[PDB]
Amino acid sequence: TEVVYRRPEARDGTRVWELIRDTGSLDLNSPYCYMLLGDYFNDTCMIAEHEGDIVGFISAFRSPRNPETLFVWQVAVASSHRRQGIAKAMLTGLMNQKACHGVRFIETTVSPSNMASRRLFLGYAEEKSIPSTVTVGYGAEMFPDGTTHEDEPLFVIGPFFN
Amino acid sequence: TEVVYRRPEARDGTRVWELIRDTGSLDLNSPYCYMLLGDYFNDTCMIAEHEGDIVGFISAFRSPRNPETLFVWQVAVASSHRRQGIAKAMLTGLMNQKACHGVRFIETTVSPSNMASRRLFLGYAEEKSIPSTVTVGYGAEMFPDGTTHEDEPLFVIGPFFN
Ligand code: NA
Ligand code: NA
Repeated sequence: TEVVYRRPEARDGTRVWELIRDTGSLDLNSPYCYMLLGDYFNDTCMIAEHEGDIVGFISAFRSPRNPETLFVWQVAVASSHRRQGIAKAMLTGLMNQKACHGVRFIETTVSPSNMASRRLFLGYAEEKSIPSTVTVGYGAEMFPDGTTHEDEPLFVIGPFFN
Repeated sequence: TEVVYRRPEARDGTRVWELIRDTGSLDLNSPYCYMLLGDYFNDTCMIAEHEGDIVGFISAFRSPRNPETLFVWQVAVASSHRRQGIAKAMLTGLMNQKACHGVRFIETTVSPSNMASRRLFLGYAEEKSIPSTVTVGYGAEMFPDGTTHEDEPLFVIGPFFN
């Protein structure tokens, strides 16, 4: 049976946090963070559902200083649903949303070992004939001593319209 | 010597995360989250510094659906600097920022056991003669099973201008 796509709600916050946590690899925010996103940012976020389980999430916001830029924060797809095109469908759903009107750039950061995200963003640009630019973003050394976190290179997609 | 107040930067992200973590009580987001706030949201955030240490932080954003409302996310003051008026000075600094122009409401959520925040927001409204309204916000049951998190009642301050 099919995968369903919708805007999240504050009450999804806990299941979103579970998804992110079960991924193992991703930077995990507080459950409250996911509720706020469900509440205040849900016009520019996306959930994927299959047989009533959350199997995908994208969080994004429009940059407050430069609202023509959408920043994509997290992309998560459950293990059990890899390689079925879900990340690509979320991102495409998201850019179709009415709250993405007037956006001319996508901006995001992709960790070295996140190869799905690298593929998603480069492929999105390539399939739509939009420029993509990759530069130094945040360095590993900006992260706290206890952990060992990777670099977060910056990806800018565009200009385009909408 | 005095406490200094400024907008944060992406490179403060790690020290902000340390402050939040050392507080013990607060919902801790990922270091990356604090960097994004330093980067994309810093016009509506605030740092407090004393003898080059971070001793206070406020995070906020303008609601994307209702940009006349500022939502205040986290308020943190280091243990060692309680009861010296820092939270009040941050919040007052923040509302003076040029990116708070045209704001007519403050909205936030305060946990039951966070008595400093309760005092800050109720006192801010009372000192400025602005209405304050308190209602049910997020319930404890919306949080994940493993933890035991409290309610987050909603505080709305206003209308006012600016
Ligand atoms: Na354009
Ligand atoms: Na007003």
